Amino acid sequence: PHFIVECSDNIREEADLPGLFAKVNPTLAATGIFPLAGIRSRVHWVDTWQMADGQHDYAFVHMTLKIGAGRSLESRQQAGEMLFELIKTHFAALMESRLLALSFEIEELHPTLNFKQNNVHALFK
Amino acid sequence: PHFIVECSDNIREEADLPGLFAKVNPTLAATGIFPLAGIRSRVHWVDTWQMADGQHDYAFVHMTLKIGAGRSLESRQQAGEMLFELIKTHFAALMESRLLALSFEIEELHPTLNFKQNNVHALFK
Amino acid sequence: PHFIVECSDNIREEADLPGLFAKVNPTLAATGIFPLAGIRSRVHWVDTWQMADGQHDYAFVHMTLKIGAGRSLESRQQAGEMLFELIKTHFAALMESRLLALSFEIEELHPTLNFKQNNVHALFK
Repeated sequence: PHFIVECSDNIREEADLPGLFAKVNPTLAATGIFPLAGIRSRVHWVDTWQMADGQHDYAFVHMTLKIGAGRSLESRQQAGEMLFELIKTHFAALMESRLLALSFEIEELHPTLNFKQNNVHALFK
Repeated sequence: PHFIVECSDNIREEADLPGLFAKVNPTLAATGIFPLAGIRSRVHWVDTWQMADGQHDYAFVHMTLKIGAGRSLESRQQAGEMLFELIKTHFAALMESRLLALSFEIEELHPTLNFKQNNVHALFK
Repeated sequence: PHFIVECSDNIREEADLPGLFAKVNPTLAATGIFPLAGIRSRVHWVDTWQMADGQHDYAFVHMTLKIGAGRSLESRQQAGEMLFELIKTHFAALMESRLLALSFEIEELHPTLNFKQNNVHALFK
């Protein structure tokens, strides 16, 4: 699965992305639907943005979990809530001290137009 | 909504993204469809790219607007058209003096696997 | 079409993205389905990520081809295979030598909510 994050760089230090990944990876693997050698978490920092009217110090974090097609809505609905909870908890200190917007979405890769070649599965398995 | 821009860094200065965001944010909100507190506009700069044949000084801007599921196709169509007119107008002096490709598409976020926590609503509302 | 890559920067020079793009652009064009003036290839470098367990020096390359809607699944399939064959070949040497994960998916743009303005078609034509 692909866990992609976009984060305004005004919160880059405090967001602690390494620490969220450190938690996210294992949490998804633990569900048993997702293989740990397949989990790929990364962030794209943003230096130029405009949230709302740009009149305050606004910060945002947008997250996408792209997964293989086939899991049931129910199974996705539940891994989502579970992961949203973890995310919420990771950013709680921040949400209480500054203006912050959190958004998380789950999408599926194309059922057949999907290609992969990954040698780390060998390490695990 | 999420207004996500990808821009080649050869026009990073002349493109004036901050200036585009200053006009897009208020035009989305005035449509009466998107709450100001929810608009997050951002650019991701690209330093390595190849357009066509890589034979000239090509520049490009790719824009995606991701919105919540549920607006009627006709709403979305008329909003995309009025936004595109503003965009073109914004880039008109560049379209005039150099090689530029503008592309814009509107995408819906998944209808139920969409999670959020935004405290800036409390400021507007 | 849009060929978007996300690359972990631990293989930033070894990956030779300019080299992959140099091959990718002409092979999309040689199909007769994708106009040269229209192919935009670019990479988003990632400086913060976690693959798997974060235990070793893992690298990952994720690629998305986004094309306008309406092509048969069968053409998309043959363009997908043909191009995964060339990606595999481009990184075969890194693969032999290190932990690496290659992923590639083909996605379509909305059939109608797509807007564009490109003055480079003029050079072609």
